[PDB]
Amino acid sequence: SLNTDDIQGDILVGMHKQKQLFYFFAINDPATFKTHLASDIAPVVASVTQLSNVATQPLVALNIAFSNTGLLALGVTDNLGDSLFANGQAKDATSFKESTSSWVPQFAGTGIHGVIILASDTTDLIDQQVASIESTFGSSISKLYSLSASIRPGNEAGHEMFGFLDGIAQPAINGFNTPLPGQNIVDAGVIITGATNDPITRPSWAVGGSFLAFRQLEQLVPEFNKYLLDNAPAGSGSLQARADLLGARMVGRWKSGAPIDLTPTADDPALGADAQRNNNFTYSHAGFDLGSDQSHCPFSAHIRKTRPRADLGGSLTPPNLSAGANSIMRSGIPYGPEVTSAESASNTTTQERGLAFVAYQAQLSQGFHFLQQTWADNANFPPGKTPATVGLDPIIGQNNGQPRVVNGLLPSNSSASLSIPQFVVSHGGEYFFSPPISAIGGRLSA
Amino acid sequence: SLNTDDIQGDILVGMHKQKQLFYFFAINDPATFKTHLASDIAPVVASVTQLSNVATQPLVALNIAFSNTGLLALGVTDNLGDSLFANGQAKDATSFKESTSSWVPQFAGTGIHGVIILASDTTDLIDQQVASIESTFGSSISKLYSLSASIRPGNEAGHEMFGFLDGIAQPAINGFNTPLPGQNIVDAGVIITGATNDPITRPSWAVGGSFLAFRQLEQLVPEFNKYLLDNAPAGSGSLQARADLLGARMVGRWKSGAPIDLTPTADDPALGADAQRNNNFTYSHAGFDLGSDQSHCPFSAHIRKTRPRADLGGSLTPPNLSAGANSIMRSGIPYGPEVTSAESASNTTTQERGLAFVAYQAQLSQGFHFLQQTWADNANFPPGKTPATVGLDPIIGQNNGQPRVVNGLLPSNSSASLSIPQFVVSHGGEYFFSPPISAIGGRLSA
Ligand code: HEM
Ligand code: HEM
Ligand SMILES: *[C@@H]1O[C@H](CO)[C@@H](O[C@@H]2O[C@H](CO)[C@@H](O[C@@H]3O[C@H](CO)[C@@H](O)[C@H](O)[C@@H]3O)[C@H](O)[C@H]2NC(C)=O)[C@H](O)[C@H]1NC(C)=O
Ligand SMILES: *[C@@H]1O[C@H](CO)[C@@H](O[C@@H]2O[C@H](CO)[C@@H](O)[C@H](O)[C@H]2NC(C)=O)[C@H](O)[C@H]1NC(C)=O
Ligand SMILES: *[C@@H]1O[C@H](CO)[C@@H](O)[C@H](O)[C@H]1NC(C)=O
Ligand SMILES: *[C@@H]1O[C@H](CO)[C@@H](O)[C@H](O)[C@H]1NC(C)=O
Ligand SMILES: *[C@@H]1O[C@H](CO)[C@@H](O)[C@H](O)[C@H]1NC(C)=O
Ligand SMILES: *[C@H]1O[C@H](CO)[C@@H](O)[C@H](O)[C@H]1NC(C)=O
Ligand SMILES: [K+]
Ligand SMILES: [K+]
Repeated sequence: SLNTDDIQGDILVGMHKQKQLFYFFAINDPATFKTHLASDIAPVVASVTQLSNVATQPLVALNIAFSNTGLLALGVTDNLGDSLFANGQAKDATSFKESTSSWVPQFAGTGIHGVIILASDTTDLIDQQVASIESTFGSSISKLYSLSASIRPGNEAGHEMFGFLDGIAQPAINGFNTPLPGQNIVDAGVIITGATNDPITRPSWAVGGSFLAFRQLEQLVPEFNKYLLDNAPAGSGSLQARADLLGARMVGRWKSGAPIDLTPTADDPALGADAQRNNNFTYSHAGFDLGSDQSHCPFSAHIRKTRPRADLGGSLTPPNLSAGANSIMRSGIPYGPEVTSAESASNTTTQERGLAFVAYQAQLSQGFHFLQQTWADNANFPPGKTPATVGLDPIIGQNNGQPRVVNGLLPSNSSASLSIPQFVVSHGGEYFFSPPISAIGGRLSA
Repeated sequence: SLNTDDIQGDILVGMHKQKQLFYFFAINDPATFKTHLASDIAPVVASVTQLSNVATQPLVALNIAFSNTGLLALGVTDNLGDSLFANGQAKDATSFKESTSSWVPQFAGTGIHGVIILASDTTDLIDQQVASIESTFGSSISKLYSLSASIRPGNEAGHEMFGFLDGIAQPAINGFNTPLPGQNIVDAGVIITGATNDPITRPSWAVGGSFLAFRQLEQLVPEFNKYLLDNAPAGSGSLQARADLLGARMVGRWKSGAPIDLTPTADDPALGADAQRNNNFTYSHAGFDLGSDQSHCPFSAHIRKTRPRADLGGSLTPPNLSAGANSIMRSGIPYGPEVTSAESASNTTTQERGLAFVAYQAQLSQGFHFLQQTWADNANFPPGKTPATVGLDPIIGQNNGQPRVVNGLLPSNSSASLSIPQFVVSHGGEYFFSPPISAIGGRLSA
């Protein structure tokens, strides 16, 4: 009995649209804002139920979430029970070993009172909806910043900007999702505040909400590509295939989405396209030593860093259920143009492109923030490996701008390290709370 | 005669696409810019020939034009024979009785070196093409400003923001256009620099170009609509019907495109859509006194102010050929979102919409500038009327921000004045030269 009628769509199902806009606003007139929040927004906020039926999917799907300062501006002083949310992402940046100096300037503070997520299959429709929202609210709000995002073109649809199939792996909410082979299975309360086994006491009105960690993460695609080529493990055959292999071993999947744990030496596109198979692994293999074998998947690969499965205990055969509480739901969408001829030929980025990163979780210290700082950025995670130093996550791992020392990537010697420049650059973001839909025309507009 | 392979398509035929972007740039590094102008831009500039064939429409249509300062940045010091162009449009603002205070800051100066016009059926395609251009030119080009424009949706396609069908009336170029009934017929040299009967000496490389007068004109649609309702002449017809009549008498056409001169009391949508009938008039009528009769069409109506036809003498029967030299080719396209419910409910604009106005002419002083100052803004034009005070063009007439005095609009009393707020607000623009295509990889790249 998850009340999915009351849970904003993006949290659990995604927006299921081709285009999205992230519209970051300030509140100038609380009393006026509340009237329109309740009269005009509340009724068109799309729920999990609504979005889960192609029939009830609106022309423009709308979610809305508030920052700590946004809640304060609405006179909402209740403790939501999350100190990271409360203090905002800017004050948290040092945890991830970046400086707000590279952030979108409007992220580098707490001026942003909220974000509106618009999703639609054309940008035209999105723009008409922005117009409609702005004229409705009038002077009661100001736009501080916005970021447009879309599913990438054609064959690359649902792939991110480095070209890897994305959205494969999510936590399955016990009692809501039908678990796929290999998929972790977790209490609703890991993602939904006040949900089953959420140990943190919430204001009653906040029950059915989630915390949104937003991140604007630029990707240097041409530079990535060239680095793969330059450091492709010796072997055969073609240089591109060995570059692809190395790419794969960095992420933990081929670009087709085939997990390398199941197919370590060559891509398998059909496997990648198969929901019944492509997540059905734990990192354990009979009979290799889990603590020492990186021949299937490096200890430092992105996905193994972010969901370590058998690395943290639990069943060696699918499905592993370890570290449930550290699950996140991901609704990230690529942003920016495709790589151009000029950028590709010069192996140099000129146009900002990347990932509009969106993670949902009931406890920020358990989810995005934990994954970034305690796992991905942690040279000694996961524990109990030989060699002991795993190095940083080659995708997202940060060290105050320094190139990242990453181990295990080279199939023929797992002691062989690489020094890897950042290919993902954080321009920061903010922590929001995505209230249940009843709070929008309810408590928050009170 | 007219080498249409060498004439940029928008000048004579328009871009024939749903979306346009006007990309205003500066040149930072002329040597490098030239390189890419020749190798990258010239080859993809869309000619009149290419655009006139349904099956050779480019995926993205590109035209390009330069300001005086842009030409200078390219080491082209030749006299194009146009003093208004040389000065730029900021210095001309006084002529139109408008303050630069309302101008896009980037237009109020001569820092803009040119404009790239992109046209496509989606904005996605334009966005990717912008990225391609910016990556190719690198730091040698800089974006100073841009305006996105679009054909209006559904049944308003081809209508401007006030809701009137547009693009019905253009000069027919002798030898190029087969004239329609009523259409003015002009020498090619009225539009194309150095073409037939262009009296002005041009640099040889400039033969086959045109002057592009760009204007960003905001339209206050809700305000316009309200003004019509509040000022509609008393009558037995419905309120909406009498409002529409007033609107049509302001424009000189009904929204369907029907010219009121031919149908003064009723819309006729069959007429509006028929290119054979919908321009076939002179303003003359047996036996009415051309000098005093405003029952068919007010002397002050927009199209009558901008093509006076028989008001400037010549044939009383179609086609009238007066004032050929004061003709402009029009490539304007609406911009901004559709009117929202909030704005409509309130009768108040909050979202900027209007017309991205593009006029082409071989002499700025005979075309746009002439039409704005000598005709539209002149309370005594057209001449020889009774009463003498025609008033201003209700659509575009300007009086230093003051309400415009407009006479003749009320069928029942041709002496009856209305004091009309601006419905259109100039946010300025610039005068550019669109060169022949040969010049783009020729002289301008040299
Ligand atoms: C631009 C930067 C990023 C890129 C290119 C990237 C790329 C990917 C790719 C290709 C996958 C595998 C596809 C899939 O399983 O659906 C993936 C999975 C994942 N990523 Fe990221 N990612 C990025 C940032 C992040 C961040 C910042 C986090 C959180 C700290 C994160 C957490 C995850 C998680 C949890 C998974 C799924 C792991 C699993 O279920 O096995 N990623 N990422
Ligand atoms: C946003 C402001 C404007 C609006 C809403 C507007 C509206 C219209 C409309 C509805 C028509 C009739 C369509 C047609 O005959 O093709 C028209 C025609 C025309 N307009 Fe405008 N107009 C605007 C600005 C201008 C300006 C600034 C000029 C020049 C100074 C201009 C010159 C013309 C001309 C020459 C015609 C054709 C008249 C004829 O050949 O009989 N317009 N306009
Ligand atoms: C997910 O992956 C697991 C492997 O980790 C798959 O489990 C395995 O499924 C196969 C069926 O193809 C089982 O094979 C069978 O084994 C029995 C004896 O145990 C034998 O008599 C049969 O001839 C057959 O080979 C295998 O036992 C089983 N292993 C485990 C540990 O469960 C599972 O099928 C995968 N799921 C999907 C949807 O692919
Ligand atoms: C354009 O309008 C003119 C009227 O101004 C039409 O000319 C008239 O046509 C009718 C029918 O042939 C004749 O009876 C009149 O004698 C014509 N008048 C003149 C002065 O020629 C002309 O037919 C119209 N053209 C179109 C295509 O409808
Ligand atoms: C980019 O890198 C690849 C491989 O390193 C190479 O083939 C290509 O020539 C490089 N381009 C430039 C401009 O250096
Ligand atoms: C593995 O790489 C390391 C470099 O860190 C090196 O010391 C060692 O010789 C390599 N192992 C083999 C078998 O070559
Ligand atoms: C808008 O104008 C119309 C016509 O004048 C009027 O009936 C209506 O009350 C106005 N709306 C508002 C909100 O003032
Ligand atoms: C209308 O014409 C002018 C408007 O000012 C006025 O002087 C005259 O008296 C009016 N005539 C009628 C019949 O209303
Ligand atoms: K927390
Ligand atoms: K001139």
